[PDB]
Amino acid sequence: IPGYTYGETENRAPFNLEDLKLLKEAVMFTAEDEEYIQKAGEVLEDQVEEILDTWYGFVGSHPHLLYYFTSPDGTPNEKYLAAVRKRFSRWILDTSNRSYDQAWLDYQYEIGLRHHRTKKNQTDNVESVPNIGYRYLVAFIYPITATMKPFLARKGHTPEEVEKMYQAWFKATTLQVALWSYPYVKYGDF
Amino acid sequence: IPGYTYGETENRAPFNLEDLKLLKEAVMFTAEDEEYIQKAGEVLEDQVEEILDTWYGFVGSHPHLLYYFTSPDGTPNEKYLAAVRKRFSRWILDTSNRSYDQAWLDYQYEIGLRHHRTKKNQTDNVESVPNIGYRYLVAFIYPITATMKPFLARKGHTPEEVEKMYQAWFKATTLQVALWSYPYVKYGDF
Ligand code: HEM
Ligand code: HEM
Repeated sequence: IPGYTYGETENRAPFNLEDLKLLKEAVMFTAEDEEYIQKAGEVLEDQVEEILDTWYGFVGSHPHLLYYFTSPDGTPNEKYLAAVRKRFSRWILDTSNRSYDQAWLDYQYEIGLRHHRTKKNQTDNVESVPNIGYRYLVAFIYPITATMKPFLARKGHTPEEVEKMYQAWFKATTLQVALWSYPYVKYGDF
Repeated sequence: IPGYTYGETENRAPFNLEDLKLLKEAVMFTAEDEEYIQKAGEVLEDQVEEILDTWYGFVGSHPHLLYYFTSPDGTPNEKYLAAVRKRFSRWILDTSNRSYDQAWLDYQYEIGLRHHRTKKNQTDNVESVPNIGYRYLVAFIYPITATMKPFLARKGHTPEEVEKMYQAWFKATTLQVALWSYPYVKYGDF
């Protein structure tokens, strides 16, 4: 997967495992959730293409959102959309498969950086808007959580198991957006 | 309600109603949600005491969270908790009742400031930690949202009306934390 550099960041994350433990508690994430994010693992894998179509359908239809993928001239960069889609697709599986350990926090930082002016547009070596405003990263907690629900019910699990899979997805998305705020936030306010 | 200055803040918010419309769209919030956030009004109004206890039981049970309410000597400040609880309770009703107009946005900015080192600890004239790290404001989207669900189900309402109030609450919680990021974020990255 071009530009996907998990495990090989070259910068350690400015947040450690203790931060992650405390942030896990704040988000009500337990060993129960560890189990259930993995059940979402297997439920979502067959559907990843239809999931991405849904999200891209949402981004594409709102010009003020599609904007973050556009060449300086206002037109959407197809190459850029295509290349990010693959890493987004990977990220669904990563969220469900990976140990939330130091390597994982290393990539969280990496992902925060790439949304932010620090590294945005560098990975795919494109010319686009310098920065995605943090307001929209937070906003996206909703559609990224809520739209995953139907896809979790699909493969016919027990409604409780659906509900617990959704609940873990909600916690993990929230947890990650929270960490991705690091490059955006004033030093010492994070 | 001491410290409650909704509608009377000076320093008018740095985001206007065009920003609020674009952020509403990012969180999938429509006139349908205004209706159902208003229906959360009456369901929740009775139970406000109970809800406050739930959120206080969560914060109070995690030292790294209760800490933001603590005197230099590391014990919780009873005056600080009591005054914030009164405003917090009122906020539930506000989220439900207030038109999301410019006076609403002005207070949103005030709320962001009171969590940030800019205006934290000044409202109730207390001595407490200088700043609530932003990471916890995002994380709290989860507990504020999910713990509200059981309360919406209590007034015996239809499961789909329950689902619609909950979705509205979730959208409205994310949207607000998103606006509160403003004082935390580096200039021009919001
Ligand atoms: C819940 C919130 C969000 C999630 C879960 C999410 C997820 C992701 C992931 C996994 C990546 C790939 C990281 C990698 O390179 O491995 C990515 C990149 C990207 N996303 Fe987001 N994202 C969110 C918010 C947003 C928002 C609000 C926008 C703007 C509409 C956006 C647009 C982009 C863009 C333009 C990139 C490529 C940035 C670059 O040049 O490196 N994302 N996102
Ligand atoms: C979804 C996230 C959150 C929501 C919805 C929320 C809600 C509120 C509200 C409505 C107020 C009263 C503001 C006013 O009217 O003056 C307040 C104040 C306060 N909250 Fe939060 N809050 C959140 C995150 C947090 C977190 C993570 C903490 C730390 C554990 C925290 C602790 C406090 C403190 C210490 C104050 C008083 C600050 C001051 O003015 O000195 N809150 N919150």
